[PDB]
Amino acid sequence: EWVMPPIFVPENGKGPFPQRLNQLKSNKDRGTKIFYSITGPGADSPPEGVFTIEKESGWLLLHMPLDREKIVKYELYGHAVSENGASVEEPMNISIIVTDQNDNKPKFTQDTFRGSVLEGVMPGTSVMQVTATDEDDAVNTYNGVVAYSIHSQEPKEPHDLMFTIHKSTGTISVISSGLDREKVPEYRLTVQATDMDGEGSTTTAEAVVQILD
Amino acid sequence: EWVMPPIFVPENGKGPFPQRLNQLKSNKDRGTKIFYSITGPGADSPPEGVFTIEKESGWLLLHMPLDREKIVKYELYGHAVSENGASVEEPMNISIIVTDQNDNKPKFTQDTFRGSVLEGVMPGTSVMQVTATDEDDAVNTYNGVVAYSIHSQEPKEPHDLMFTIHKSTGTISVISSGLDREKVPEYRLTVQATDMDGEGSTTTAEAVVQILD
Ligand SMILES: [Ca+2]
Ligand SMILES: [Ca+2]
Ligand SMILES: [Ca+2]
Ligand SMILES: [Ca+2]
Ligand SMILES: [Ca+2]
Ligand SMILES: [Ca+2]
Ligand SMILES: [Ca+2]
Ligand SMILES: [Cu+2]
Ligand SMILES: [Cu+2]
Ligand SMILES: [Cu+2]
Ligand SMILES: [Cu+2]
Repeated sequence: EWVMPPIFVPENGKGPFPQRLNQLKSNKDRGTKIFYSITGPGADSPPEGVFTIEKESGWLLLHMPLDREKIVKYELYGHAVSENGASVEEPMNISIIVTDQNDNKPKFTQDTFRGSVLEGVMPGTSVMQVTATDEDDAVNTYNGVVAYSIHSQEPKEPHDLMFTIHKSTGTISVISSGLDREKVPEYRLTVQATDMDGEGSTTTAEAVVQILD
Repeated sequence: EWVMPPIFVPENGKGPFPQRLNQLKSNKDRGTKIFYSITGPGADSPPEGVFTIEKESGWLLLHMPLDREKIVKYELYGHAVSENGASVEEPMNISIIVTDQNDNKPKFTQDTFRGSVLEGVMPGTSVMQVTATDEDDAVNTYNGVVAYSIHSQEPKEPHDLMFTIHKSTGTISVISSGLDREKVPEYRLTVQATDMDGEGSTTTAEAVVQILD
């Protein structure tokens, strides 16, 4: 059986609407006047109205720019029915997949994270864990893949490189010895999350580490 | 059977190329890797290469801007063959119709027409017939429908309106009496053929009428 191929539609389309995606046809046009229709989430089910089909021509229509972050793929079904009201074709699967654009910056779950670590802890230890999320595609592209780093550390005593972060998980570790509560009680780190695995747009949040002698 | 609908492609399309018209798919993709091809005048037959198809994806491609005046309609067939070398679908007819643009001016059969009429002829008689052709569509549009007229007459003696031309057939007639061989031997008319039934682009040729005793 010949089947309609899935339809790839890049999100945030600028062209005019409605947009013609594809066109259905039943070879039983020769014998009788045929009428086309579509059903499924996106047509007659919520979100209703996004996809429609011209009853007599069979043109699949898109009325709104799509947002991949909202719905990545729609699973609709096209129908063909003679004047009799009875279907003359088995429903056809119309898969409409939305391609991703990097239109979302990373966002930290919280503006500020609080953690704590002890005095004589050996380098390579865990302190706390911060997390940021990017709603873009993180499977086929890097538009959604988040990378972690540290922008600055205050104060810069005894050293400027007192902590570190795993680029993928975002858990902060003690990199250098010399932690002392009597000297410095709190460490204000400004952590950074950037998409494109470090090559794209960036956002920042605060991570407070109190020391425990 | 769900079949691919005809494909309308306006002639003289700008880029980019190749252009994706439609895409084929056999649901036997589920079982085996399928390979696609197309045959017929326009693909493998003259004019060869105009339409081709990506073997693994099944994208129908157009490689050159089309000219309707050359070929109005292509009748191709798409094939699906499994990796094993066996056809998995009955060939499907991919009909590609080219819609017309008004890109052809009328052309007179001759750069100059020679005709003759007698001196004492009564108004309303026929003299000669000029003809121009438009290679554009004259059935669905008026891009090819030609209308005739007279731009000038030299000399303009005894009168400026000595002749006339039927707007449809293009046969020149004497509208006014007063033809004299002793006074004026030749009449250099510059006749005009314009498409759009008189409202479009125009071209002109000359029609020389010698008068006879
Ligand atoms: Ca989006
Ligand atoms: Ca996106
Ligand atoms: Ca992103
Ligand atoms: Ca042409
Ligand atoms: Ca034309
Ligand atoms: Ca024309
Ligand atoms: Ca005489
Ligand atoms: Cu609309
Ligand atoms: Cu700064
Ligand atoms: Cu090409
Ligand atoms: Cu002139």
